[PDB]
Amino acid sequence: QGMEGGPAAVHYQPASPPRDACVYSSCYSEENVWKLCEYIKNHDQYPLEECYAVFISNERKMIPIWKQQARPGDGPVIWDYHVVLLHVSSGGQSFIYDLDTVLPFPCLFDTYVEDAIKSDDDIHPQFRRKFRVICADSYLKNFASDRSHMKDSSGNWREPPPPYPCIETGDSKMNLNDFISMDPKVGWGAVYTLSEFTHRFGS
Ligand SMILES: [Mg+2]
Repeated sequence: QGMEGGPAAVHYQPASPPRDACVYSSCYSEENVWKLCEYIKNHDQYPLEECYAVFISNERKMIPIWKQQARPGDGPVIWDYHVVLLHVSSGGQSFIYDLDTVLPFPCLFDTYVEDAIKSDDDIHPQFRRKFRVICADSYLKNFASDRSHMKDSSGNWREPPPPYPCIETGDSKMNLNDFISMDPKVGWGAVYTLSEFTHRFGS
């Protein structure tokens, strides 16, 4: 028996609506997270400065993620990329908001990294996960997607689009690949290995 030695995380209140009430389209996690950022900005509970959009991917665009709703069970979904929201609460504890996880929404950072990401030590190195972390304000200011990656060569939708017009800015109509890329020479934010990501946001 031993004491943990503060309790702020025990009473943490979610920054999102309940999972069921969030804006959500399958296979558009970049936009689902953008909409979570917009919700937080427009409400009076938390500052966006405490929040980050997190792109997960790698050079070959094949990342395993466990505890995903698309594949109930103990196996992974292999995504090209996946996007989650990270909130660094004022007490210091980080929380992950993944609308596609079977884990709690939100989920303590350590449990998400241990159960959804898992160690990369026994994974063949080219499948290892990298993390592009963009402050939520910068994400809202700079992200743009014309959804052209979700249409085949005939213009047919690979998955049904979200029910609102494409997110664009004055600078761009499409820069999604600059967020999926894990090359630091591209895009916004910071690119981290798994160990760097856990060092920065873990407890
Ligand atoms: Mg202990």
